[PDB]
Amino acid sequence: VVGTFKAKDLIVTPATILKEKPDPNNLVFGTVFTDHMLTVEWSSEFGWEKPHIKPLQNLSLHPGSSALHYAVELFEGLKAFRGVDNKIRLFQPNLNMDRMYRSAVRATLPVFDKEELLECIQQLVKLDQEWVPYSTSASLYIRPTFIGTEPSLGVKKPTKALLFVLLSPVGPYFSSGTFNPVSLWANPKYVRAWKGGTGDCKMGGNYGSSLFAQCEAVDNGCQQVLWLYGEDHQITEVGTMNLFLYWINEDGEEELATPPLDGIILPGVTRRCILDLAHQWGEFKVSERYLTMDDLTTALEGNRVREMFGSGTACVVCPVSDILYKGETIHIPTMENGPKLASRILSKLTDIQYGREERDWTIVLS
Amino acid sequence: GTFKAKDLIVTPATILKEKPDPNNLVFGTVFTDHMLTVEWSSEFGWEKPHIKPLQNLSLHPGSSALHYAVELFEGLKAFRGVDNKIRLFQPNLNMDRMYRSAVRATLPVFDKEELLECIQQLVKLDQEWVPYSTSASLYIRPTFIGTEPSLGVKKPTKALLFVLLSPVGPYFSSGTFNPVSLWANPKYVRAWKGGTGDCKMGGNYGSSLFAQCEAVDNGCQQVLWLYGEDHQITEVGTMNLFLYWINEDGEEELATPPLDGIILPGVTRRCILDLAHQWGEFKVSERYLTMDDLTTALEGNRVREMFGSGTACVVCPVSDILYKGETIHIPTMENGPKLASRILSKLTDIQYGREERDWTIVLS
Ligand SMILES: CNC(=O)c1ccn2c(N3C(=O)CC(C(F)(F)F)=NC3=O)c(-c3ccccn3)nc2c1
Ligand SMILES: CNC(=O)c1ccn2c(N3C(=O)CC(C(F)(F)F)=NC3=O)c(-c3ccccn3)nc2c1
Ligand SMILES: *Cc1c(COP(=O)(O)O)cnc(C)c1O
Ligand SMILES: *Cc1c(COP(=O)(O)O)cnc(C)c1O
Ligand SMILES: [Mg+2]
Ligand SMILES: [Mg+2]
Repeated sequence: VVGTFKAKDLIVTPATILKEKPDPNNLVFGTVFTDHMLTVEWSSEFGWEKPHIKPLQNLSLHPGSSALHYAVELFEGLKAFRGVDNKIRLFQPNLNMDRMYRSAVRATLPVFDKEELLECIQQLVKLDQEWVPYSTSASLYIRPTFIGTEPSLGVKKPTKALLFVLLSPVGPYFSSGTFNPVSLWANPKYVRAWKGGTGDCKMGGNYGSSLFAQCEAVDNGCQQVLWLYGEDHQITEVGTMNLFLYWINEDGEEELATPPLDGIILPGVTRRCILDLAHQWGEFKVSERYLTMDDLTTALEGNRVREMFGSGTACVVCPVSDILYKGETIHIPTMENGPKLASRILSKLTDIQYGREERDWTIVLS
Repeated sequence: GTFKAKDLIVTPATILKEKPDPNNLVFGTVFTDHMLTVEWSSEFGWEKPHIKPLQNLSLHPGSSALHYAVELFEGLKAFRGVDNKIRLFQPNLNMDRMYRSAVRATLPVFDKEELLECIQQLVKLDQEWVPYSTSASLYIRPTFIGTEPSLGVKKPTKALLFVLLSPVGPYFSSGTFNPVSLWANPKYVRAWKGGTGDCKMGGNYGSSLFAQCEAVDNGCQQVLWLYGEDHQITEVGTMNLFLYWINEDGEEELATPPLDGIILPGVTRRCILDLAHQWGEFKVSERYLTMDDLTTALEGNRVREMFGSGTACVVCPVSDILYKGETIHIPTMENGPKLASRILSKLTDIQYGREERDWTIVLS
C-alpha cells in the first residue's frame, strides 16, 4: 500500500530523562548509544508505516524473525563530525543511502526512498546533536540497520521488516589517537567472500562467518585478519577495511594499488575518496589491480614497498606494520616511510570531515 | 560450562491456543504454547534454562545477531507414532552439528545431553501439539543468537539459546511426490572453501533469497547450487543432492557430493548413506558431480533418479533443471522413482514407529 515512508510524517516521542554524555577519550567503539533512535515498520500487507524518532529501547521481535534464523539483515556505517566552525557535517551520506538500497534489493528487503531515509537520519542527528562530540578526534557513528521480522521459519523473502538507526559517539580508532600500526594474520584456510557471493554488500551474513578467523588472529598476537582469496593468495581486505598498497610496481613505477571491485570487495566510501584524491594529485600511478602475497614478498625483497594501510569509516587510514604468513612474520616498512601517503590522506580527509576546507563531499546538518 | 536440565524453571501458560487442523498447516507459521530460553554471559556463564509461554524476544537493537549474523539454528522433528508414542529421530546428530556450528560461530559451547533433555521436556509439556496424523509432525527449531549490545565485530559476551516448536504438515499438500524443477544459474554460489557452508549458521541463508526469487520467477521450485569452473552440482535449495545412475565405469551407483567444506552434512544425507551402505546392492560414492557429468549420462540413458534430502521433505525427487536456457529432463519419475520411494518408506516407517530402530527415542 504505502510505497515508501516520508520524513514529513515523522512522529517524534522525545525522551523524558537525557543520559550523561561519555568522555570522548574513554569511549569503546559502538558500546555507548545516544538518547533517541529511528524506527520504521514495513509489512507486505500495508507497506511502510510512518517513521518514529523515540527513546532508545530494546526491540520486541517474534523469536521466528528471519533476521535471527537466516541473517535477513544489512547495515550501514557513516559519521557526523562537529567542525572547527562548530557546524555538524555528514560525509558523502548519499553514497551510504545508495549502497544500503543496493544491499536491500540483494537481501530481498523492501525498497525505500533514499532521500526520505537521509532526511529522517538528519532529523535524528539534529535531535541528538549534543552527542556529536566537541573534539576534532571524535565523531558520531550512524548505524542504519534493516532486519527481516517475519514470524515464519520458511526460507523466503520477508513479508515484515524493521528499518532502524542507532547513534553511537566514538573516539579515535586507537586510544592513543596516533597511528598504532596493526599486525595481520594471513591464513589462506579462511575466505571472507567469493565470486557469486554477497561480499560486495554490507549484509550481516558476511561478518558472522569472520569471527572464528579473527579469534585465531588474536590467539596468534595479531590485531586484524588479512583476507586471502584464490590459489594465488590475492590480498583482498584488512578486517572490515579496504586494502591499499603504496609501492614501486613491477614496471618500476611509483603506484598506489587496491584490489578491483570484482565481487569480493566491499565498495568502501573511504576507498572511493582515496582513489579520487590520488587521481586528483597525479603524483603517482593509481591502479585497481590484483595484489598477491607473492607480489608483496617479491616487492619487500626488492625494497619496493613504501606503505600498506586499511581504509574505512571507523579508522579512515589504518597503517599495517607486519603480516604473519606460513609461520613467518613479514615486516611492512609503512612506519619507516613516514608514513607519508597515509598521513597525507588522513590529514586531507579529516580537514574535509571537520570543515577545515570546503568540499562537495560534506553536507551541513539540516 | 553448561546449563543443566535438572535446573529447568517451568512457567506453564494459563491460556492455551487452539490446536490447528493437521491437514491445513503452512510450514513454520504456527507456534505451540511454550518455548525454551537459556541466557549466557562471559561474566557469569549459563543461567538456568526456562520453559515458559511463547513470547517476543526483548533484544538490544545493537545485538550482534541483528548486525553481523552471529547466529545458528537446527531443524529436527517429533513424530506421533502409529502406536501413539512420540519419537525423536537421530536428535544426537542435531546436537553434534549445533555444537560444531556454535564453535565455528564463536558462540559459547554447552552440554549436548543437557540441551537434548531440555528439548525433550519442552516437547513433553507441548506434546498435544505433536499432530494426530501420520503425514504431519512437530518441527523443533533450536536457535542460538549473539545478544552483545556492541557494534564491534567481535566474539559475543552475551547470547540467547532458545527452542521453538511448530506443527507442520506433509512437504507438498498432496502428500505424494511433486517432483521439483531446479534453477541452475552459476552466477550464484551458496558456499566456498574456507567459508561456513558446512555449518547451519544463519549467514549462509540470507544471501540465498535473491537466487530463490529468480528461480520462482523462471517457474522453478528450488535453486540448484553450482560451484567452480566445472559447475559441480552441490545442493538443492536447503537439501543435500543424490544422483542414482550408471557411472562412467558402467556400475550402478548412488552418488552425492563429498564433505569438502561447501556441503551441509545433512542428518537425512547421513541416514541415506547408512541405508545404501547397509543394503550393499550398489556402489555408494561421495564424489564430485558436474553438469557435464550429468548431461553426458542423460545422453547415454545412464540416469535413473535425482532427489534432494532434508528434514522438511525427507526425499524430494527432481524432474528438470533449467541451465543455459535449456530445460534438461531428469527421468526420476519414469524410473519409479524406485530408490526415492524405498528411502521415503524406510525413513517414514522408522519416524512413525512402524518398525523398531536405534535412530528413534521415545519422548522423556
Ligand atoms: C581479527 N580482528 C579483526 O580482523 C577486526 C575486525 C574489525 N575490527 C574493527 N571494526 C569493527 O568492529 C566494526 C567496524 C565497522 F565496520 F562496523 F565500522 N569497523 C572496524 O574496523 C575494529 C575496531 C573498530 C572501531 C574502533 C576500533 N576498532 N577492530 C577490528 C578488528
Ligand atoms: C528457490 N527456492 C528454494 O530453493 C527453496 C529453499 C528452501 N525451501 C523450503 N525449506 C524452508 O523454507 C526451510 C527449511 C528448513 F531447513 F528450515 F527446514 N527447509 C526447506 O526445505 C521449502 C519448504 C519447506 C518446508 C515445507 C515446504 N517447503 N521450500 C523451499 C524452496
Ligand atoms: C564497511 C566495510 C568497508 C569500508 O567501507 P567504508 O564505506 O569506507 O566504511 C570495507 N570492507 C568491509 C568488508 C566493510 O564491511
Ligand atoms: C539443513 C540443511 C540440509 C539438510 O539437513 P538435514 O539434517 O537433513 O535436515 C541441507 N543443506 C543445507 C544447506 C541445510 O541447511
Ligand atoms: Mg521521494
Ligand atoms: Mg556435453
